[PDB]
Amino acid sequence: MFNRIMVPVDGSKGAVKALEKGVGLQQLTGAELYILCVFKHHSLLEASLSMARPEQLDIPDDALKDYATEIAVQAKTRATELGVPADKVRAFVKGGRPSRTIVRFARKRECDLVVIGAQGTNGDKSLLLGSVAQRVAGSAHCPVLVV
Amino acid sequence: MFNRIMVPVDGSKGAVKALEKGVGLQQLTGAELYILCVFKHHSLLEASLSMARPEQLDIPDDALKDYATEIAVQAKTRATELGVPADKVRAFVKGGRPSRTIVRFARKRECDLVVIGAQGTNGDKSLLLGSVAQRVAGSAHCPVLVV
Ligand SMILES: Nc1ncnc2c1ncn2[C@@H]1O[C@H](COP(=O)(O)OP(=O)(O)OP(=O)(O)O)[C@@H](O)[C@H]1O
Ligand SMILES: Nc1ncnc2c1ncn2[C@@H]1O[C@H](COP(=O)(O)OP(=O)(O)OP(=O)(O)O)[C@@H](O)[C@H]1O
Ligand SMILES: [Mg+2]
Ligand SMILES: [Mg+2]
Repeated sequence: MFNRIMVPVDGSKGAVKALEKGVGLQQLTGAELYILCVFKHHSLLEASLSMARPEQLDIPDDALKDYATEIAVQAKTRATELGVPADKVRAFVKGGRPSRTIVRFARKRECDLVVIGAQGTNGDKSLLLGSVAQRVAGSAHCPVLVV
Repeated sequence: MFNRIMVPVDGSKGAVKALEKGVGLQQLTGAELYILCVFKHHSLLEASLSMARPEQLDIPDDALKDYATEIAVQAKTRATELGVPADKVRAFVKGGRPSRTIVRFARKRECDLVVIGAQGTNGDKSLLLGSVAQRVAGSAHCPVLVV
């Protein structure tokens, strides 16, 4: 019933648990699995700042992209090791606002399911939905499996 | 991968779409399907009030329960229409706070999936995640498919 399953991943343990359920559903349906990691742009952060960040807090401009890439590749590799055929899994890295970017990606690529962690890099003992999960679950055009 | 799927229903169009996806997954897995409609009982509706509700709005608990029962029974009927074996689908009606009652029921009954509408009786064109959906997705012990 699901032909193209999207798993947004952020390098968190919550996202890995989401990926694992995505893999289970992939095996049940034979769907394509699309993995996406969104990274924040330098501009989007400092655009909404009153004063500039000190140059002591500087990072390479492509360092966030490289990190997102490693995360997406970890996820792809894990998915294939867990039994998803390599030709069914595709990994992507996109710059931008996570919730916005995830929902746009899901619509553009005609994904019929998004599988997302309940919590992410800011996870805790709380049973509150992470901000990205909350926004994606609300705004996605397709069903959203919160894991 | 899902042996016991729960669909909380509230009589909304959003809940109907949730049921339809729950049935789809039931047919794929041969899972048991547990349908639950929660009614807010009289003490709960009157719990945090600065003034009593007027007579015409004071609907007694037996009538609130009867409405929930009708909804749950219709959902079971509709599930069977769409392919689910009668013996695999059970309807439940419970009094209490919906979010908390749904989460507790999933845990007690050992459900491994909850399928819930993104929106409910207050649903509209907007992309706001429903309050019950938000709370269930955050607090459920198992994955929550928000449709
Ligand atoms: N940048 C991102 N790229 C891809 N997926 C993401 C990204 N951020 C979050 N997610 C997805 O959303 C899930 C929930 O993460 P979310 O960011 O909502 O929670 P959190 O970080 O713990 O809380 P908050 O961000 O509100 O402090 C993650 O497990 C992941 O699946
Ligand atoms: N009393 C209930 N019993 C069982 N399931 C419910 C109940 N209320 C809501 N649900 C489930 O939650 C889904 C989302 O409904 P929710 O009440 O969260 O949104 P809403 O009514 O549109 O918005 P809000 O109530 O936040 O203004 C419904 O489609 C249904 O599956
Ligand atoms: Mg986060
Ligand atoms: Mg509601």
